[PDB]
This record gives sequence, C-alpha cells and structure tokens, in this order.
Amino acid sequence: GVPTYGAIILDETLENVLLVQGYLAKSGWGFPKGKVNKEEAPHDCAAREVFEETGFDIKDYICKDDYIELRINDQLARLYIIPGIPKDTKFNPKTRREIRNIEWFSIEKLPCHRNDMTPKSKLGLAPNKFFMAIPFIRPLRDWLSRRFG
Ligand SMILES: O=C(NCc1ccc(F)cc1)c1ccn(C(F)F)n1
Repeated sequence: GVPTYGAIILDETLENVLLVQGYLAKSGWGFPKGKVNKEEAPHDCAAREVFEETGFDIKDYICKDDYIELRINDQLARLYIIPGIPKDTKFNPKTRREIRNIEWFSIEKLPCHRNDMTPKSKLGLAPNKFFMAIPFIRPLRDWLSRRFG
C-alpha cells in the first residue's frame, strides 16, 4: 500500500484532538491524513494533507521525531504529533466534497477499541464512528504520558 501521512493535532490543554469526518467509505471520524505523492517527503505530505483537510498549516510546528506510526494491513500510516494548537482556531477544508465536518474530541472519551457483540453471541465488532482513529488512541495516550506526564 502507498504510505499515508498526516497529524494528530492537540489543543493547549492536551485534552482534545482534532478529528475530521469524510464521506462514503470514509464516513466516520479519523485523523487528517492521506497518500504520499511520488518523490514527496513524509513531512511535506503530512502538511499538505492536513492543510487540504483542515485549512491549518502544520509546517512550522512539525517535529521530525514526534509521530506515531502504525502498519495496518500492510499499509504504513504516520501521524505527526502537533500539540498546543488553540481550540478557537478556525479550520476549513479546501474541499467540502471530501470533508463533512471537523471537530475537537476529548481524548479521554474516545474509544481505544471497538466493542464486541458478546451480548448477542455473535463474532466480530459493533460499528463505531471512530473506527479509523481508534488504532492510534492507546499509542497516543502512551506517547503523551512519556513526553509530558
Ligand atoms: O479515513 C477515514 N476517515 C477519516 C478521513 C476522511 C477523509 C479524509 F480526507 C481523511 C480522513 C476512513 C477510511 C475508512 N473509514 C471508515 F470508517 F468509514 N474512514
């Protein structure tokens, strides 16, 4: 799979993260990210995707070593961690054709797994609108503990 790059943007209290909601197959909430272009450096792709999806330019805030990277079904997703962005920042995607909405969420309220269906004796997981964000939540909480505490 082509690698994806983007950001986990936090506010000043470190309580809240910025998620984006797409359409169709991307109908739930997730961190802003997207696929790297040929010859494009990871930091430039993260900034490009984030600015296209949120209207906020992270370029001057990216730290090279501050990211969480996951490989999910043999596709690598790397989100640069961007703390301290004010909650009253006005975010606006470049294309309403791809982004429905942009919101801050409480980190402590976000799920870090989907729920099973063990009350129904059925296999699998119940739908969850935070599906794409979920894999990053525990690693983010662990990263924030180590970095700040
Ligand atoms: O990435 C997803 N959603 C967030 C997003 C939307 C638009 C973007 F441009 C960037 C991120 C996604 C993929 C599959 N699903 C599923 F849960 F519906 N969500």
